[PDB]
Amino acid sequence: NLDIIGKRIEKIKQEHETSWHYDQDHPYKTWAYHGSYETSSMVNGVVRLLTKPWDIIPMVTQMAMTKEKVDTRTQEPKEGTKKLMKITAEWLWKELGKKKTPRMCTREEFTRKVRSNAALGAIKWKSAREAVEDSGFWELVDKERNLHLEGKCETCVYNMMAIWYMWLGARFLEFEALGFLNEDHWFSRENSLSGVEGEGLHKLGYILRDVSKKEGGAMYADDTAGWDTRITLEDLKNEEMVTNHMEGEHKKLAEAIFKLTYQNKVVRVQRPTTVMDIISRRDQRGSGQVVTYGLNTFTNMEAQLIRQMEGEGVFKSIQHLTVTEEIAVKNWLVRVGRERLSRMAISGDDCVVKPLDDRFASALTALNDMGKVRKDIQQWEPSRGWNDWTQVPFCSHHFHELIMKDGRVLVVPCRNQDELIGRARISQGAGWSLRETACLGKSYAQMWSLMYFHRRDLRLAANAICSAVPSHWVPTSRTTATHEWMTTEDMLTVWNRVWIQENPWMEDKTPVESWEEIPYLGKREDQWCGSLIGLTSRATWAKNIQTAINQVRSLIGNEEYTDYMPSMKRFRR
Ligand SMILES: Cc1nn(C)c(C)c1NS(=O)(=O)c1cccc(F)c1
Ligand SMILES: [Cl-]
Ligand SMILES: [Zn+2]
Ligand SMILES: [Zn+2]
Repeated sequence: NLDIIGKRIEKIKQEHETSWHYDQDHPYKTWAYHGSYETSSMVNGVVRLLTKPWDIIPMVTQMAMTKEKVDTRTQEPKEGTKKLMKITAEWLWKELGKKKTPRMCTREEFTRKVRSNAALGAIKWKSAREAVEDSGFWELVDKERNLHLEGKCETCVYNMMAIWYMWLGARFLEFEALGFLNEDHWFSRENSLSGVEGEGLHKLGYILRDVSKKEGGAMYADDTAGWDTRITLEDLKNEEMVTNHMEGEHKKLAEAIFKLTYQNKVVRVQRPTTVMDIISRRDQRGSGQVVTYGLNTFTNMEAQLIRQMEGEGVFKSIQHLTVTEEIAVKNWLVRVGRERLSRMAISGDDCVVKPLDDRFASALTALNDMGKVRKDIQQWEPSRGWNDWTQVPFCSHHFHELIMKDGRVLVVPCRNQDELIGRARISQGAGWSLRETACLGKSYAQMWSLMYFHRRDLRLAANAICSAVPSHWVPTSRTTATHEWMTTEDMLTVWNRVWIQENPWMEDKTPVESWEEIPYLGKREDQWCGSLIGLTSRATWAKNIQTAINQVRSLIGNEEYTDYMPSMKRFRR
């Protein structure tokens, strides 16, 4: 306890020795308190000017305007549960490890990742680049590094905002020890069977249709209420077992990340009463986002195999596993474990499961005792399943089967169109030039052309934005699945590569010659999913689109533009 976290606290105490007090009106119950000390979404004008009909749709316009789950506790699982998790976790790290080798990630790999801008959850230096291009940073890194090899920590402290930011250094040390899980694709579908890491939104619907082809019961897609808060100290121990597969320095650096920063956290939170609270806890998820995704995927795979074992009668009670049950659990994993992984699609806390039969629906004792309580259903009410893979929610989408005029089959991603338009009208951060705002609009437009071409309004609005932004300007994002739309290559060429040439579910490789060969949803179904077709507002927008394109061209100025509208039958004379 205080031996592991004391140093980090001690060091914070001294930097604010002027202001340190044990505040007695501290609002924490489950978070151990230690002391205190004194300390918006912007609109994208390019996308909004080209989506006028949505200016009067509150579900779009309200998206641009504007704890009691973190400060909760999770009971210790029973002995039977703890044994089921330990056996399953041991088995799963071995399967994931059969064709992969754990290894340290490099300064070079980190330096490259920071010099191409990604989600790093980081807070003497300004930007990430400067610190990476400074030897002093690496000496600070080196000091903590040697502290970790010595089994101690001084500067690895979380800052809450839920996202848990760290100083780049602590983030580097995290990356060095555990970055291999993402960098070497441990959660790819090929390696994990249930995972979808690196798949891409143009593959997820085909993956759910392949799960639907298995014999068995309904498709279950239960969401957990606040997954990150429900990660138990036991879950963190089972995750730590990945270190059993490591050696040398790597093994020691990884054991220190798990022991010192995951299983024993130190956090700073702003309270308006404005003070800084220094709190600690031993449970809950609070890594960096990328490691969080891989370990969430691992623990979710483990939890869903145990729920499958429960439905199949492999064990009778979570109170205690008998000696023979243990062997039966091990024998089930060796005999059918890989087949049962193949019946799932798991993306962090998000799952779809097609079990052997519907006994799964009421197999709730292990799931509830592991702390993975289902959202929006009563604790002991059986899960409701989906009879049709096209209705299943996954990764905030559903999926349509769409038949091309030439007979070939596309499985396409979809979500309510108000959500798509409302997100594309939002930027994050300050100091955006008009060029940078235009290039972010172009990134949304090209994503729409590639993923949501089947939605009449989005194909039209994507064509308009690409016509309104200079043809050679490069799409950008400030935080960056696989992003095939992030390119200045011709979008028809990219569509053909993604949906025909490289699509393993498409046997006929005949290229598509124009956008008019690429189908839409049915008119009614397109309207079900939030299309504004059949509204006078939408008809006037579509008719007068060249006027809207010309307004934006006039703002940006005298640049080289292409007209993409004649790619659509209605503007093609
Ligand atoms: C020109 C038009 N104006 N109106 C009022 C309607 C029904 C149409 N036809 S439509 O093909 O655009 C269409 C739109 C929405 C749903 C649907 F099933 C069909
Ligand atoms: Cl259904
Ligand atoms: Zn540390
Ligand atoms: Zn849809």
